[PDB]
Amino acid sequence: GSLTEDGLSYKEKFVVRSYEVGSNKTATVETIANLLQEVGCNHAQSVGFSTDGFATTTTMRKLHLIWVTARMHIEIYKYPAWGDVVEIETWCQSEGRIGTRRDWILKDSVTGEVTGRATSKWVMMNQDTRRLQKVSDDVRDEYLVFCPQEPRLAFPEENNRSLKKIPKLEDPAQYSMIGLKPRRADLDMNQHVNNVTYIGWVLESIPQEIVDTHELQVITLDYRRECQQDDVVDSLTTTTSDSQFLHLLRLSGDGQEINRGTTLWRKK
Amino acid sequence: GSLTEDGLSYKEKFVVRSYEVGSNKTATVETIANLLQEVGCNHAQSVGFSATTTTMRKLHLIWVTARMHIEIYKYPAWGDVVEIETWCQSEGRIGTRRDWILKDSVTGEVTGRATSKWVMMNQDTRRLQKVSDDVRDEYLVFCPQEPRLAFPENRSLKKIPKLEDPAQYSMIGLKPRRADLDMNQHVNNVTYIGWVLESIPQEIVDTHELQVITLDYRRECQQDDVVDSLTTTTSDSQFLHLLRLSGDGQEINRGTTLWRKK
Repeated sequence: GSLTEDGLSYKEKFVVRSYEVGSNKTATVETIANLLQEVGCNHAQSVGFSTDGFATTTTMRKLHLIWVTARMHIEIYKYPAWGDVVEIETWCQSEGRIGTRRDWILKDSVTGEVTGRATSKWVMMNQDTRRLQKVSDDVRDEYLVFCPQEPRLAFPEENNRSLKKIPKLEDPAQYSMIGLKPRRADLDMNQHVNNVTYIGWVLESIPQEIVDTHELQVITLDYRRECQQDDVVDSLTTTTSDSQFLHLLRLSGDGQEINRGTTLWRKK
Repeated sequence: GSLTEDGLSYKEKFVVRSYEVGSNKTATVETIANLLQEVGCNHAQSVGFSATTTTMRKLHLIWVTARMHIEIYKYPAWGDVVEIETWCQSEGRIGTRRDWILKDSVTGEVTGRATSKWVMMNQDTRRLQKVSDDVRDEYLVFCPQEPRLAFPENRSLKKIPKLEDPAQYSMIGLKPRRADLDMNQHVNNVTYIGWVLESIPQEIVDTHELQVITLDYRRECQQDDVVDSLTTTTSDSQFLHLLRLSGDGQEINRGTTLWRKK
């Protein structure tokens, strides 16, 4: 991968692997989200944040802070096939002093066709206390020069789906998958549950019939609180409709919300 | 990746990804196993497979893994390039074998090796059988016919005993999610590696590196099955492992691992 000509975004090509695809031999959305992470990380490295930390800045490393996803929104028009090459462009932008966004555009590497778009919002956590905080001025100042100054949005429209408020699912749920637990492969290098595991857990309570007949077009996921390695999660889904669903992940042990989201599916 | 000049082995380079590494920022053994299957798959495709010989398809036969054995000297770091060379060999009527050698791209030093044994299964009945002459003779043209052993000495062929109840350690009630399924909706062979390792104490994983894993595969975990992972220390630290389906206690894997203090 490499920085683009203006130095303010990063592009990388990925060849879709055999184990990264589902039953129609195209990348799963979990694969896509993992590639979003990888190209984001490689972006951070390209501008000088070394592999001694998980895309953290030098102030973060000093203060024992790590990055935490607050929201992920992914829209896929076409999933790349096994052995195909997808090119992903990514950039970071601050929303004043209030928000920190990373955006992505996915393209067919050969034809240049846009095949998907994504965006994300970020906060930080103290790695020791696990307490969340907003990105600080001292942190942002370490990468602001590497970011576009005029607005650059994967989803530019006012009131677009990416910014929509997600309601809380009300019991009873229509569908559930109970007792999901992380294994070691689900952990990132910081020993926190990786952000893509929550996407998988949300999708686990989608009925097989939908998965067999439909493709996921949109996922919007808020991240309220982390699942720790010894926690157990229930995934709850209700139809709100294309087919659309409302999602809630919560801890088995007390019912504490860890995520809420929505998904939009299109018949194959 | 590409075939080598003689057409009898295949090489591919991988850049180790952020989500592929553990707490020491080096590739996990499940990452290694994933890269092994990927380079395997690319090799098979490069020699014209889809993987079944025309004769296998006619007789509704598939290859299934009987054993995976992995030995790692050094796990590649985040962002490092690992080069993997793989080849296959016929083991006459018994089955076939796929071998791998892992190298540091930069130094050319061998950082690991692996070997897997494959047996023929009827896709309908799920019963194992021997390799027929026709299947053998079709396979051979893709393989070095002189033996080429990643493990020439060995631990890779050793018989593994069945763990006796009670187990020292356990992780109970493991279940696959969708990401664990392959394109045919069977559980991916690397998932079973993860499940074996889950019953190793966290204190061992935090302070030791896995040097060797040997894993026999007996029968599969289906999508709706539930697995218990059992471990007992047999010793460096060495462990004996058993995966069984908890609904009936049916064995699906047995294995051993060897760990060295960091």
